[PDB]
Amino acid sequence: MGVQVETISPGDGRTFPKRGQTCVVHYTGMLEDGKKFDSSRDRNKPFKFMLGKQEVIRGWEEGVAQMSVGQRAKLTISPDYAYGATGHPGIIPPHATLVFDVELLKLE
Repeated sequence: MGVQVETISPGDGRTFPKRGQTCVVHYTGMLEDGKKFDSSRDRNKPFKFMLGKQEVIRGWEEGVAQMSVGQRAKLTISPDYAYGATGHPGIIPPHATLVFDVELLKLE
């Protein structure tokens, strides 16, 4: 599968990230069992990435583009849209489905 987006709290419902814009987010990343492997909130610093530059996994590129500014959403990302068969040594195991709690704070 690809990326599923399930809303957590609504944004403005009007402003959606376009290619080339910088997305400012807080996020928590968990394995399918629920184990957290990464979180911007634990560092108390929002994460910024430029949409369309493949600075993040494909599930983020396509999933965050579906979110409106101010929305919080749950992205469930299959391995093909994620770290794939290889994964990430000691962080994300092979063929892992990932769950991301993502809040789109603003666009720059």
